[PDB]
Amino acid sequence: NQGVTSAGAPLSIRNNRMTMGLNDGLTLSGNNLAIRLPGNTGLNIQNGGLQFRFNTDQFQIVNNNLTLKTTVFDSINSRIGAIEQSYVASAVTPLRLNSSTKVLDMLIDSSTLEINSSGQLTVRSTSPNLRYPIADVSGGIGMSPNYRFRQSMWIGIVSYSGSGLNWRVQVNSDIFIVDDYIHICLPAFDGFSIADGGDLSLNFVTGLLPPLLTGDTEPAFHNDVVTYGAQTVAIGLSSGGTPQYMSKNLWVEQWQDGVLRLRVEGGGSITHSNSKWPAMTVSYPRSFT
Amino acid sequence: VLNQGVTSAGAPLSIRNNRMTMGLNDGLTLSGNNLAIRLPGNTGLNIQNGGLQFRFNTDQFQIVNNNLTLKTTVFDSINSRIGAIEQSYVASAVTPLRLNSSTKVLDMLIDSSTLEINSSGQLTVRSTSPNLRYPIADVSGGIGMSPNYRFRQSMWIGIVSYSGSGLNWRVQVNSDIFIVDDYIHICLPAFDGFSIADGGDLSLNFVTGLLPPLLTGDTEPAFHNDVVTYGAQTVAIGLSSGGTPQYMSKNLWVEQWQDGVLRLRVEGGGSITHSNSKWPAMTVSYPRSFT
Amino acid sequence: SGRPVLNQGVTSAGAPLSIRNNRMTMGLNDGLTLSGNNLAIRLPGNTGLNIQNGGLQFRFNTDQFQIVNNNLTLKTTVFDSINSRIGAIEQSYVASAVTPLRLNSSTKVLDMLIDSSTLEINSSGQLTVRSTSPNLRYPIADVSGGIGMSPNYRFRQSMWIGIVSYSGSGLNWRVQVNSDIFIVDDYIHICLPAFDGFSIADGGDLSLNFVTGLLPPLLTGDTEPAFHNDVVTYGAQTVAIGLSSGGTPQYMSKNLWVEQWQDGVLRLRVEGGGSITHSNSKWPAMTVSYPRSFT
Ligand SMILES: CC(=O)N[C@H]1[C@H]([C@H](O)[C@H](O)CO)O[C@@](OC[C@H]2O[C@@H](O[C@H]3[C@H](O)[C@@H](O)[C@H](O)O[C@@H]3CO)[C@H](O)[C@@H](O)[C@H]2O)(C(=O)O)C[C@@H]1O
Ligand SMILES: CC(=O)N[C@H]1[C@H]([C@H](O)[C@H](O)CO)O[C@@](OC[C@H]2O[C@@H](O[C@H]3[C@H](O)[C@@H](O)[C@H](O)O[C@@H]3CO)[C@H](O)[C@@H](O)[C@H]2O)(C(=O)O)C[C@@H]1O
Ligand SMILES: CC(=O)N[C@H]1[C@H]([C@H](O)[C@H](O)CO)O[C@@](O)(C(=O)O)C[C@@H]1O
Repeated sequence: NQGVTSAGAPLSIRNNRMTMGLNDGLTLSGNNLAIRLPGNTGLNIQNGGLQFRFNTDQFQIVNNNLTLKTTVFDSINSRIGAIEQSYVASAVTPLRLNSSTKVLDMLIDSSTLEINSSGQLTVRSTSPNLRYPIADVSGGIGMSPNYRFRQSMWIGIVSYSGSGLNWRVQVNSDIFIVDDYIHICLPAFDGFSIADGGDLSLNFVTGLLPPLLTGDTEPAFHNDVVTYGAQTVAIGLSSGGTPQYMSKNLWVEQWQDGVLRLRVEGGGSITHSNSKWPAMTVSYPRSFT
Repeated sequence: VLNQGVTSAGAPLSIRNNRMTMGLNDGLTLSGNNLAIRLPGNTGLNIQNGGLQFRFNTDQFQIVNNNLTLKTTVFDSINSRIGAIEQSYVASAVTPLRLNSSTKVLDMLIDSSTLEINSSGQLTVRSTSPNLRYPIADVSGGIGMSPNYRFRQSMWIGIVSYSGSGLNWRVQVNSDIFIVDDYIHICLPAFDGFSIADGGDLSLNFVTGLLPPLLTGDTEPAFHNDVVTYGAQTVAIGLSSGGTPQYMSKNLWVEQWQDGVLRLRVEGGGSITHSNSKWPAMTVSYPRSFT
Repeated sequence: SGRPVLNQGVTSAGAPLSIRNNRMTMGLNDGLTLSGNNLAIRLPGNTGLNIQNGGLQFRFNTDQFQIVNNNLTLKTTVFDSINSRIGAIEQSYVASAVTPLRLNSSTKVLDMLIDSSTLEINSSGQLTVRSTSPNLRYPIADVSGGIGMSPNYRFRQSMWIGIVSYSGSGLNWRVQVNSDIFIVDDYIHICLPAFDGFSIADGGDLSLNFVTGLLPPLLTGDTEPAFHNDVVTYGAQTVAIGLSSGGTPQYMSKNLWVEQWQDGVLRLRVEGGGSITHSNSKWPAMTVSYPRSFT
């Protein structure tokens, strides 16, 4: 009576002695009841009770809720802003970016453009299209030396004919071709009687020195009839005595089938049986393709 | 003799009618006969390993000095994905390249006058034509020498006039004209004229009579209006009083061109009295003015 | 029971229970406390722990955290604003380039490699072809922007002032002449004026000494024929020469041609045409032409 004879859990009595039942998590510390916190799991008895512990840089409490400090992601939100601000996502032709290989390259026309051995871009050097007499003269565009000067020779027959007089003669003659003119340089020669008027004929069908050809003696006026290069020449006329020199008019009259005709006329005449012709050069513009 | 023992108690203990009971707030509860800590729900707390513990995802968190902390591996992915981009990526383009740091679009600046993007999208040079100057010209597809420069033919139908020591007279003639490279050639026919002086000038009047497309200017010499002694040659002219002509060797040359009139000098070589002259054919040549 | 004192009620307790002066009390460490008259858990401050929903619970931001198998775990929606921004760059981005394109992995700059002898960057920042002057060999040349024919090849005038010499069978003598020289295309023209000389023979040589007398920009070598020093019969023509001994001249026709050029002396042949005795010659003006050598 007035004593204590029974007790409600977690108190219990045995033989006048009271003890207390504890689950895990409650324990004895010195003489006192305490919360038991095995290990280090962020819980601790500190500042007068039970508290939770968290790295101060990574976490914080807001209205007593565990929260993440925003300064956690700063290094990430920066390293990505440092890109979104400027980077290449697409490329326009001639550029092409393979979104998968992360590889960019360029579309060049191989015909016009190429890459240096030094990895540079440069224009394909193309040989220019040239028509004779324009040609590659030692590296550059120039003038074919062959157009400017070509030397040959003619060994052939010169035929005179004028109102019923006829004779031939063999001559040896230099030929020069220079730009658009040809020059036949006839030596002096002897022949027979000439008429007041007549034709002198150079037969190029035979006798030109290779690689020259009969067609190479065709005038630019082809086979028209002309009075081209009209000049005055002097011819010794005689009957075996001292020749008398007669002035005569000579010109290029017409070219036909590789035979060039020169007219020889004017000056009045004289009975004679032999003629002493001088050297005469004959020039005319030459045919081309 | 007696001992009644415990007769009173302090909180959280109390005693009523011989029975002692213990008061509990929230968070403290009876498990069986044992006092226990109450953990409602699943908030991360738990009774384990002998007592109260906190439970955390062991890949995302760890305990350092008994403080909750993020594992660095939690970020490992992020740091390598970003690093794999950092080490090599395009941030800026320099001309002719251009980066639009907004639309993330890269292209290229070109000069369309010389360069173009072809049909298939490649980069071709603009196939053009070389700047040529007459007499150089496009000869059927290539850079060549213009045919009109190499040979052009025309005609002159007009008056040659003679003048010398009071003698004056005119003759109508027609002549082929050949222009070849930088020279002109006028091909005069033999003709009949009148008395001549020892010295005198024969004049060709190109002011009219040239046949299209030739014009008077086309007969100007490269030495223009200068006085010269060009192409000096020897010509034989027949002098007569109506009888058999005597042929005098005279000296002829191109003297001067003036306002579309070409003047030739005819001089030297002796003289007789006469009233009629017989001129041979003469071809007159000189270098041509060019623009 | 012969036990002096018979205990009734509770006469002893164990820790954390204690009796003092017949009262019983319970010792409490930090973390356990009284609220009203009840045993209670003390949670100083705000560390995320709280008594609520009937007992002890932990509190976390419901956006950033969640519980799984009763474990604190990171929500996914907290990393999603990052895995997207990144996934959005991983798709389309340049990691490397091929020439003429070149990327500096350090400066993160993309440039273009160009050969500057063929390509330029105009004043607009455009890639354009450098207008290159092509290889031209005289007489082909730059004629006001175009590929044309050099005016100096088409025509040049100058002058020779020097000595003409006659030689033939003991006969010999010289004269000073002033002559024009015209160079047209591949020909040279020497326009000799009329001069007076002395005794000529049936055949002989007229020599023009070009070693001096040429007016700049001309040089002795510019008078070398295309056929160099060959002996030729070039441009043979007929000239009339007045011969006399004081009184009335007789005009003799002779044959002249260019025969040979050698060491700056052009030699003309003069022969043919019959002969008379005489001490004076009147030469006409005579023009002389031949193809000119070239480089
Ligand atoms: C988070 C933490 O520190 N957890 C420890 C825990 C708690 O402090 C108590 O459980 C709360 O009542 O104690 C543990 O050790 C119990 C023994 O501690 C011994 O000394 C310890 C002391 O408890 C620690 O706080 C201190 O940091 O280190 C000391 C080392 O001497 C006492 O001497 C002994 O009587 C016991 O009470 C436990 O298991 O409960 C260990 C936890 O790490
Ligand atoms: C994290 C967790 O399990 N939380 C539960 C919670 C805790 O286990 C206790 O608070 C620890 O003391 O208990 C809850 O259930 C209350 C009843 O539990 C009964 O014992 C259970 C116990 O819940 C389990 O944890 C244990 O493993 O099994 C025991 C046997 O059933 C008690 O016997 C009863 O008196 C109550 O305490 C609670 O709501 O508090 C359930 C929580 O989810
Ligand atoms: C997280 C939280 O709410 N903690 C509070 C607790 C609880 O109210 C009781 O301890 C539960 O019984 O304790 C205080 O009274 C205290 O010691 O100052 C206030 C403190 O802020």
